[PDB]
Amino acid sequence: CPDFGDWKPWTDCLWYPPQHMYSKLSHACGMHAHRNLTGVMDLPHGHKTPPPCGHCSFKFRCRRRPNTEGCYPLDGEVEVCHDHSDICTLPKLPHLGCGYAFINEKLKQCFTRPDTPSYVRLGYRKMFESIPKKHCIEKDGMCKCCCGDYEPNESGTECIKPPAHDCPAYGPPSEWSECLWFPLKNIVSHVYDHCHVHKEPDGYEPHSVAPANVHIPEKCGFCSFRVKCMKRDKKDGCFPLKLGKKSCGKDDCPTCGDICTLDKINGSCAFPRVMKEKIWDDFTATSKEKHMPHWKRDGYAKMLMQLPYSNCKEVGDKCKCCCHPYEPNKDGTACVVKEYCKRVHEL
Ligand SMILES: *[C@@H]1O[C@H](CO)[C@@H](O)[C@H](O)[C@H]1NC(C)=O
Ligand SMILES: *[C@@H]1O[C@H](CO)[C@@H](O)[C@H](O)[C@H]1NC(C)=O
Ligand SMILES: [Ca+2]
Repeated sequence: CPDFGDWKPWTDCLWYPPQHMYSKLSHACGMHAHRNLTGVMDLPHGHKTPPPCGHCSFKFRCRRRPNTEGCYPLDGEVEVCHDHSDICTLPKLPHLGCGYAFINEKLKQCFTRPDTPSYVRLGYRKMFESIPKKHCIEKDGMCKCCCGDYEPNESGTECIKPPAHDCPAYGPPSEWSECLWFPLKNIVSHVYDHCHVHKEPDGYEPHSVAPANVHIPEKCGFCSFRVKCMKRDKKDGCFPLKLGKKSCGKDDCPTCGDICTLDKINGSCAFPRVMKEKIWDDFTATSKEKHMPHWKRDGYAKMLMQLPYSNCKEVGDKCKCCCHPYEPNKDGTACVVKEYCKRVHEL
């Protein structure tokens, strides 16, 4: 590939809300901010965004080259603004609790489509990973958060810099798995097998919150997905397994890209969301029962974010469903990419 044209000017120290930070990042690369991220990962209704805090604010700069096959067009650099060092105080998120470290998976999954080119996926991954990583603890019904090399002290009153965790090196990534499908226990078993890991006796495992014998149709809705594993040895402060996902479509199995048709439950198509809420409520409660430190909670939660997340339209007597980053089209006949996930040229 050709080398980048290098650097446009550094931004000011950047901050939230997400739409505003995305706008400044996009302008920094010399591009219009065409996505509307409002409502995708905002704070719960009624909560003001606090001022720059936690070593979480940062400057950004960008460089550009032509978008060629195999040559991602953009390249970024991040410099943390450590002047804004007071600990962040944030509300608990519905179902996720102090989930600020892994909510970004919703946006990363925009580039997990079967038709996302590998070089595109890797280019956006580099961007996402450069954002300062959040480390949160819960104190008296609120979240106390610091980013990057800083973590909350035990009392959640200050951001401190622990000794470097010096995590062991990852081994080679696996290949993609085959397309995985429900029931959930089969998905879980396949992850253990594909990633060559164990159910730690103290560990967490999601259990089906589905009724006794609900009908599971053939793979559909871009809901079936492949996984790719990167694994490192255990070490305190270091979660050992990182998972990537890639949805399956019509070139992966013949029904995989067709909309899902399900029966209604209790006269509605809400049951997928209800089940998702239950799984997260149970995980969040388990993370506290088992006294999980933030790095371990976050590691499990990032994997749990990879489960299929459905949106359904009720059409006649049936539910027509697709999984993120897809949603049903207007008449419930096909699956389409959510607008804020579309590639820039598809917008
Ligand atoms: C952006 O999305 C939010 C929520 O979906 C909506 O309330 C808002 O009006 C949208 N803005 C534009 C300019 O489309
Ligand atoms: C259906 O309704 C019953 C009682 O109203 C409730 O217990 C159940 O969780 C609902 N959904 C399913 C899938 O059973
Ligand atoms: Ca393929």
